[PDB]
Parts: sequence; C-alpha cells; structure tokens
Amino acid sequence: HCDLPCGVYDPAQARIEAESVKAIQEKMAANDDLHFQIRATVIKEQRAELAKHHLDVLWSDYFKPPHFESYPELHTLVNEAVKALSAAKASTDPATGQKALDYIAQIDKIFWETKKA
Amino acid sequence: HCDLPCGVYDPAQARIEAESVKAIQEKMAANDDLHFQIRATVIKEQRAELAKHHLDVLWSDYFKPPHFESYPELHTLVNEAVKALSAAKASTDPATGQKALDYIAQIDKIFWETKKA
Amino acid sequence: HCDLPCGVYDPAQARIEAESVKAIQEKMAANDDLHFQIRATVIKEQRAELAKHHLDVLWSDYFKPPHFESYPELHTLVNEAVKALSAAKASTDPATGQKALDYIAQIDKIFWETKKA
Amino acid sequence: HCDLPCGVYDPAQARIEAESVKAIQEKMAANDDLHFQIRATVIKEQRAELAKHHLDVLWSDYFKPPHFESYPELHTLVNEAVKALSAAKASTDPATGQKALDYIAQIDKIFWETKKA
Amino acid sequence: HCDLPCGVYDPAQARIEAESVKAIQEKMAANDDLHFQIRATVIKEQRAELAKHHLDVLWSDYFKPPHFESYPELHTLVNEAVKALSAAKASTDPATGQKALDYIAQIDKIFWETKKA
Amino acid sequence: HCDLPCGVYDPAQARIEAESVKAIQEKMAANDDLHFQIRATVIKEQRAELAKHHLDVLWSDYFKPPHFESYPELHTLVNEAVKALSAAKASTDPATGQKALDYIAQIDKIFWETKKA
Ligand code: NI
Ligand code: NI
Ligand code: NI
Ligand code: NI
Ligand code: NI
Ligand code: NI
Repeated sequence: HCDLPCGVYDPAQARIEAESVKAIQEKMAANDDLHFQIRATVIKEQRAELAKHHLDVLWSDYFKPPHFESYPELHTLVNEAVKALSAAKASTDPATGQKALDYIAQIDKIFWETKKA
Repeated sequence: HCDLPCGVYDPAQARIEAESVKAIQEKMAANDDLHFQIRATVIKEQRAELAKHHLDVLWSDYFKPPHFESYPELHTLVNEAVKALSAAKASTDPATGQKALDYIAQIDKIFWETKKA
Repeated sequence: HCDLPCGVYDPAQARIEAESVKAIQEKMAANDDLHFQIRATVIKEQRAELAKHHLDVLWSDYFKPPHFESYPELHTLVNEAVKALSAAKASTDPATGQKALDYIAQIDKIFWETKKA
Repeated sequence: HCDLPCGVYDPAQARIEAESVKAIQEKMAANDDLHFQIRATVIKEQRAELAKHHLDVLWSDYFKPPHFESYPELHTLVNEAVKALSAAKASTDPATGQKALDYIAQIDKIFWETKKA
Repeated sequence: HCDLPCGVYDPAQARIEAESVKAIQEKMAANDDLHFQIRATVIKEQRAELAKHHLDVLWSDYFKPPHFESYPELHTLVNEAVKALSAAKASTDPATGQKALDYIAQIDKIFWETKKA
Repeated sequence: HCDLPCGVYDPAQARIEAESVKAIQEKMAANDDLHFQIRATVIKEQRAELAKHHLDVLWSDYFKPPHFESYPELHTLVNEAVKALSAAKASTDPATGQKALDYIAQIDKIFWETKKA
C-alpha cells in the first residue's frame, strides 16, 4: 500500500478511519458546546480525508485490470465510497458516516475474494 | 479540490508534478553519481505521489456520475494514469514519465470538455 | 520546485490555491450555517498555507540573486504576497483573497519575464 | 485515536504498517538492484515511522493511568516496540521487522484485555 | 531526533510548540469572535500535536533503558505531559497549557542531566 | 509562528534542524555503507526542508516592513540562508551545513535585536 509495491494491503485501514468519522458524528449529537463542535468538525474532516486516501490506494494500487474485469461495478463502488466520505465531512448526521462504512464493507468483501483466488 | 467543495479544479496540478517526474528522470540518465541518484529517487517518489493525489481528487471529487456516463472510458483512463505514475516511481526511464503525461493530457481534454457542456 | 533541482516551476501552483481561498470566502457569505463556517475556515486555512508555501518556493528556489537585483521590488512583492495570504486566512472578505491574487499576478509577470530572458 | 477523543483505537494500525516493513525487508534480501534498494529503503523508513506513530498514539492517548498500574511493564513494552521499529529502519534483515511485530502482538493482547475490562 | 540517528535532540522543540499552545489560549480569553475562535482552535490543535510528537520522539528515540532505570518516574512524566497536551487541545483555559509546560520543564531538567553523565 | 498569529517565534527551530543537517553530513563522512548513505541522504533532505520552512516563516510572518527598512540586508540574508540549506541538501560536505548555520546565526542576532526594540 506504499507503492514500492510491498504486497501488503488491508481495507481495515479505510474502515478504522471511517469508524472514527461515524463515532465523532454520534458524539456531536450529545454535546452542543461550541469548542467541542469545532474540534469534532476539524477532526472528522481529517479522519474522513485519510479514509478517502486509503480507498484511493486500494483503487489505484491494489486492484488491477483483471479485478475490474471480474467486478465491473468496482470502479463505481469505490467512487461512491469516497463520495460518501466527502458527504460525511459535510454532515453531522451519523447516517452519512454509516453509508461510507457500508460501501467500505462491500469493498472489503471483494478485496478478500481477490486475495483467496 | 479541497472537498469543501470550493469549485476550483485544474488538471494542471497533476501535470506540473508529472512534468517534474519526467524532468528528474532525464537528469538521472545523465548523472550517475550515487548521492544524486538517491536524492533524485527520493524527490521523484514525492512528486509522483502528489501527481497521483491530484488525479485521485479529480476522480473522486470533480467527476460526477453524469461524467462517467458520458465518458465510459474515464474510470479506466484515470486508473491507467495513476498506475503509470506508479510505474514512473519505479523507473529512471523518461518514457514512463511521458506515458503518465500522455494520460494526464487525455484526462485534461475530458475535464475541459465537461466545462463546456 | 522540488529542490533537486528539477527545473520545473510555475506560479500557477500558488495561484490555483489562492483562487480556492477567494472562492471559499465567497461561499462563506452565502451560508451562515455554523458547521459550514467551521469547515470553510479550516479548509481556507489549509489552502492559504499551501499558497504561501508555493510562493516561498519560488522566492527561495526559483528566483536567483541576480533576479532580485534586476527587479528591486521583488523581495517586497513576494513578502507582501505571503502577508496578504496570512490576512486572507483571518478574513471572510473576498477582497482579501483578491488582494493576494493581485500580488501573485505581479509575481507571475516577473516570473515569465525571467523565463524568456 | 484522533485525540478528540473519538473512542476508536486498534493496534491493527501499527501491525499493518509493521507488516509492510517486514515485507519490504524480504524483498530487499532478494533484489540487489541499486534503484530498488534506494526506493525500498525510502519507503521502509516511511512505513516504520507510521508504525511508531500508531504505537505512540496507543501509549499517549488510549492507555490511561489505571492501565499502566494494572500492567507495570506496558511502558517498557511500548518503548521496546518503537525502538525495535527504529532498528528495523536501519536494517534490511527481516528478523528485525519480525521482532517489532512480536512486540506489537504483546501490546495487542494487553490492549484487548483493557477493552474487555 | 530524526531516527538516523543524528545525535541532535533538544526538549526546546516540544517547549516552543507548547508555548504556542498556551499563547493561543491566552488570546482566546480576550476575543469571542466566532471566526477567530475557530481559527484559534484549529491552530492550537496543530501545535499541540507537534508538541506531543516532539515529546514522543524524546521518549522513543533519545531516552534509553539506563535512563528509565535512573529515573523510574520518567515514563509516567512523559505520559502525563502528552496527556496534558491532549487536555490543552480540548480547552481554552491557559491553565491547561501551563500544566503541559510544567511537565515539559521537568522532562527538560532530566534530559540535560542525562547529557551530563 | 503558526500564523494565527500566536506571537511565539524562535530562530532556534530553524537552528536545531540545521544542526541535524550538519551532524548527518559528518556521520556520512564516517560510514560509507550504502544503506546508511541512503538513509542519511533521505533524512538530511527532510531536516533541511524543515529548516527552510522555519526560516521562511520568520521572513513571511515575524519580520514586518519596519524591520526590513531598519535592516536593508535582511531580505537577502534570509534568502541566502535558505539557498544555503538547499546547497546542504545536495552535499555531504559538513562545510555546507555550517554555512547554513552561520547565516542562521546572523538572522538570530537580528531577530533578538528586534525583540528587545
Ligand atoms: Ni505498500
Ligand atoms: Ni477545493
Ligand atoms: Ni522541483
Ligand atoms: Ni480518534
Ligand atoms: Ni535526528
Ligand atoms: Ni504561531
């Protein structure tokens, strides 16, 4: 995932950051303090960006032509996953964080399927 | 390109970094000094990574579903472009840097076409 | 611009980021939502910092000693430009973003003049 | 792990990066090409640094005073783990990468115990 | 402090960033303007993170086993310092920035004593 | 130095990084091992870049118009200092690192004079 390439990848990197995004959104509903809201927004932006980066890496580095041929919907899936993360950056609604997590889980399943083969 | 969204995008960001990548490869071919080779490798790696990031941003943030519908080859094209940059990272052959630039030029053409419609 | 040196520079890098700064300030006037204001401030800060970095690179790496002699106002011009960007960070007024862009335009003019020389 | 706090942590972040470190070392032992050795060293340095950062975060943010009281050797364990990663940066021997992974596994076990407490 | 190792370390790096954190909190006490509070929070978060990083480096790289033996409270002291910085990120009260600086001063004293032996 | 502004500046930040640059150059002069040379080069590049950044910040943020008028040679001094750091990146000769340090000492002197004024 370092582009050497090292041969080591794991969608869990994207998932953990996406989990933080959702967890922060959940916390934003229980504390309306201004400074907490500011910090929560700032940090959510950072974690969502990292999640997007991790997905971009799977798409650009790990997945190869044979994979896109076997999974014709993969390009759209990853593109929708990163767009969902952008939507989560602009929202305090945990549902947006959840949507990103759901797409990531779909990508994770495909990832491990290509690893077994 | 900052995901606000700010509405400001330009494939030029990717092109300039890719131009540096090819320029560095040309210099590496002419100077075999060990330390220069090390520094050139380090810097080329960094600029190619930035170029990949800029392309990933166009793909994830700027291009929308209607665009991928109008240009069914777009997903593949951007994926080829970033893979070409990965190839350039692992090469001192200016031809690899040029291949990345060729794809970026095709992406740039499509980008501006979407600005006309 | 990578300090190898690679021989590749373009004020366009600083300009695109400064354009995002102004675009963000304009958007901040059309949406008083708290979270949008927070995100816009966060992102504007990041893009302005990148713009300053790009100008710093032109100043320290591209422009050579003779250039500052041929253009006696150059040091002051770049310094005023980065300070204008610092001012844009602390303001939601698009006029501050524009002021930075005006200075960048003057730097861009000198840049190309030295390129053709 | 973002210091909000978000309540989301997983030693898996450190483990995956350490796995890349060892994987890179295995590749370095087989391919003596100068340019590959350069890139491998550059990238191994980066991934090892990320692994150290992830461990530092668990130590500074996740683990609380009661945890260090319950597991008196935890400070030493994490310190040994990060030092093992520094050693891996300076080595091409996969054994050094494995040593870091062994320490991380010890930390992972204590981590999950505190989670269940 | 770069992990080469270079042999150059100074707690001053951590101290200067922590001084910025407290200085920012002091400025936040004087102005309730929304955008200033947002910018101050964003920047304070960044400087506190750098301060934690510098301390983590002293802990992981500079201090060796003999040092932890000679100063049994060192592990706890550094951990308290970084935790104090996390607390400063979440506060506008200069007292939190001061608490972090006090711990850093204690670490600084031990650091220079170890440079004596 | 964070552009808030926070009012906290110290040339020590630039100096400590420049000291690492020279220290690394001296260590390179004593160990011709390939991998050590690679790591030393990679790390020297990073610390020199940080040193340049710190000087750029003093020039763009701390120093104001009155300072440049009182010290007509200040612009050129900082510019030559950063250029000296670029030269240090491209060299293994400790003399280049020392040249950078001598310029920083001159900037440090001026800095503190303006602080007492
Ligand atoms: Ni990798
Ligand atoms: Ni943008
Ligand atoms: Ni360059
Ligand atoms: Ni977190
Ligand atoms: Ni160091
Ligand atoms: Ni500051």
